[PDB]
Amino acid sequence: TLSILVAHDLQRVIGFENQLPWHLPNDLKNVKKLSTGHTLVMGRKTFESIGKPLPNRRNVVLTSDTSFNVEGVDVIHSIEDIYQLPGHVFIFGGQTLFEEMIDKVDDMYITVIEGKFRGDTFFPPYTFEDWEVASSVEGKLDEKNTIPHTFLHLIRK
Ligand SMILES: NC(=O)c1ccc[n+]([C@@H]2O[C@H](COP(=O)([O-])OP(=O)(O)OC[C@H]3O[C@@H](n4cnc5c(N)ncnc54)[C@H](OP(=O)(O)O)[C@@H]3O)[C@@H](O)[C@H]2O)c1
Ligand SMILES: CCc1nc(N)nc(N)c1C#CCc1cc(-c2ccc(C(=O)O)cc2)ccc1OC
Repeated sequence: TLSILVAHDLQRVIGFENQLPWHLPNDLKNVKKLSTGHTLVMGRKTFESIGKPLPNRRNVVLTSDTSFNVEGVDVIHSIEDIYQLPGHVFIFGGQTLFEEMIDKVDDMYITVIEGKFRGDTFFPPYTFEDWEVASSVEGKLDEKNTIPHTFLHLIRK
């Protein structure tokens, strides 16, 4: 299975100055639940913004840099390389990779952040006419999670 995994706001913002614009532990927990034991594929800028591979899953970084060789990270140099990765593969970001892969993936796990943030990077436009809502779950608001958010699982029609 090839999936997108993304959190975006009401205007599809996903980032600002190499960081996530919001702070939502519930979503981090969901990312961990979905991707532990599987594979994350991310562009070079997303990886660098994270800074280190995420524990307990395969980390794959897409880059043109032939010198890239980070411990605990597998490197690929082409989009076509993604299709040779075994198991459940999640396209993890950022804008460039989402743009390159949204027409190719089987399904999408999208956390919709119900707010409008300042952003400089965006998820590409998509239409529910192309995507079935397999599930939609409202996130719980509390002390640590204070922006409304909804977990979607969308499957390509
Ligand atoms: N909210 C979310 O769910 C979410 C998730 C992830 C990231 N983000 C945000 O997204 C932003 C970063 O996105 P971005 O678009 O700037 O960067 P990016 O997609 O993370 O990285 C782009 C880089 O990936 C490499 N790359 C992409 N396509 C390639 C290809 N076909 N062949 C070889 N290399 C390729 C290139 O690396 P080289 O230049 O080294 O060749 C390119 O410069 C950040 O703000 C981050 O916070 C948000
Ligand atoms: C966790 C945010 C997020 N949610 C969803 N649903 N899909 C995504 N693709 C990303 C993402 C991303 C990139 C990113 C992840 C993280 C991050 C932080 C913590 C954990 C974790 O606790 O496991 C995982 C990723 C940090 C910074 C960062 O870019 C700045």
